[PDB]
Amino acid sequence: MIRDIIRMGDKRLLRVAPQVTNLGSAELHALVSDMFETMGAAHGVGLAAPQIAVDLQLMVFGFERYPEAPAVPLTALANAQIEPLSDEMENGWEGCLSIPGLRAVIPRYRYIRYRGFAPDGSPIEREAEGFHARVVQHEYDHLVGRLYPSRIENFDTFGFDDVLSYDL
Amino acid sequence: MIRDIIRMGDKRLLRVAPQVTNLGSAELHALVSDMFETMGAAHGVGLAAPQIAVDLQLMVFGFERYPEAPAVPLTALANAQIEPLSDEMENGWEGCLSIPGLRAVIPRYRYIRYRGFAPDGSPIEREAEGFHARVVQHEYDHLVGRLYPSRIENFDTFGFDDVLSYDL
Ligand SMILES: O=C(O)c1cc2sccc2[nH]1
Ligand SMILES: O=C(O)c1cc2sccc2[nH]1
Ligand code: NA
Ligand code: NA
Repeated sequence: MIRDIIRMGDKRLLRVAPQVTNLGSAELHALVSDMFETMGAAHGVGLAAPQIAVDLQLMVFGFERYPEAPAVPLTALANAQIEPLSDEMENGWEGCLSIPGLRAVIPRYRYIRYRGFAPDGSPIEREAEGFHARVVQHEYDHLVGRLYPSRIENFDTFGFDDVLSYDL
Repeated sequence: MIRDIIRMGDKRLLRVAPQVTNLGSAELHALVSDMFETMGAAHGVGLAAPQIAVDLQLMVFGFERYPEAPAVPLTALANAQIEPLSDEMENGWEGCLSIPGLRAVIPRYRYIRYRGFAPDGSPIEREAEGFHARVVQHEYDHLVGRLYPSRIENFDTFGFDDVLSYDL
């Protein structure tokens, strides 16, 4: 079932989400399923549960839009926790299904570890770098009430997608 | 003649505009006329020349949309210069025809003087306060390559117009 993606300005994107406590359940598998399918219909590369107004520490991401980017595995991750593996920052283009039509260059950690659980309950623990890492940090921000504009350093790079010609 | 309003991301909104040097001319009266009419068709309260891709220190503003706001006189102002008359800041909702659908709360000086010229060449010099002042500061920012997002302090207040329920 495709869910409506709520848009920036909705207070429900600004909340700190509680943990998932129904790992391995049918209610969670169905919700995850709705997320992949919502993500897929909107052509997303990641989608966090608060963007479909579900107050939970859950995100889906991955794909084989962002045309220059390498493959990221299709992943559903509950209770994500993130640690930087280096202090190196890297600038890159982000957009967001809750902020349609726009994008900006955003600094993120180049190198992270993230941990949490698959919907079935098995542990997930990975080192990620570059675009993979950026996606996870971006979706993690939603789980703590944060959107990408408040991370923009260079406002010359923020603009509509069809108009932007800033050269990174 | 209504002109296309160019959208955030166009590099032409990011330039420092040179002065108008054709005060009292027919070329300027016609351009001003195009601005009022462009402003009017888009339901603006102010429009700066760089938003129709004209690289000049010129803006029009005023009206008898922003439904709670008091009347501001219809004004065409060339070579605007602005001085704060007090250090008092005041927060208020802004939007922008180059950033359609969005708005944010933005701090501005409560009390300003602005000077420059009418299109006919006569001097204009006024003290302005509140909404009047905010409009002029906002349009002045365009003339130096600046848009309102880079002035947002509280990102919880930035969002789409039809969705926002932040209570100022
Ligand atoms: O969640 C999203 O919509 C999103 C995350 C990232 S990272 C680069 C683009 C992009 N879009
Ligand atoms: O130039 C504009 O579109 C504009 C200036 C201001 S001040 C409050 C709204 C608003 N809109
Ligand atoms: Na918040
Ligand atoms: Na600029």
